[PDB]
Amino acid sequence: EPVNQFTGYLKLTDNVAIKCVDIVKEAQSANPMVIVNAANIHLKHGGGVAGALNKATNGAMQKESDDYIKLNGPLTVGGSCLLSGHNLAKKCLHVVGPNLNAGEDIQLLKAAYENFNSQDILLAPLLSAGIFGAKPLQSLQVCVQTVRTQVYIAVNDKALYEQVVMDYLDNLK
Repeated sequence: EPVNQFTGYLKLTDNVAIKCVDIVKEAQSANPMVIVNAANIHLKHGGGVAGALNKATNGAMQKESDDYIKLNGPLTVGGSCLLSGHNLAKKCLHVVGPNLNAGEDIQLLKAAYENFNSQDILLAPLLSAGIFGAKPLQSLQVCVQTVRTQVYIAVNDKALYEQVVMDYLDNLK
């Protein structure tokens, strides 16, 4: 019943925190009010983070998303829609980052991350990671520059996490 039980994070900024953990396991531990999905414009929740979140909801996320698409049509790259979080969180903010492997512009990560500013506290993966083709360190940099609300980033990437920690240490004054 208590929500937003975030713990074990490294606060890169007063806004952005990071933890090396699987996002589905982290949603179970933290009970977030909002989880971000790394969606495509058609809300076809397969592969990567979207497939993992949809599977955790036993396909309830996909059923609701299919209803949303039938009534409202697809999203735009850089856009988002707020839907149920099902058993992962109260709400799911489906955000579409650019797919560099589809030739979409990496700069659309600024518009994509700006959607995070519509919720106060969020659990999120890094956008455009996996086969979306953006280097996760670059996605994290856009996140730090753009997000103004409280975002808790879950990464299942030891190489990335350790480099982020080293960058944090180098930036200490």
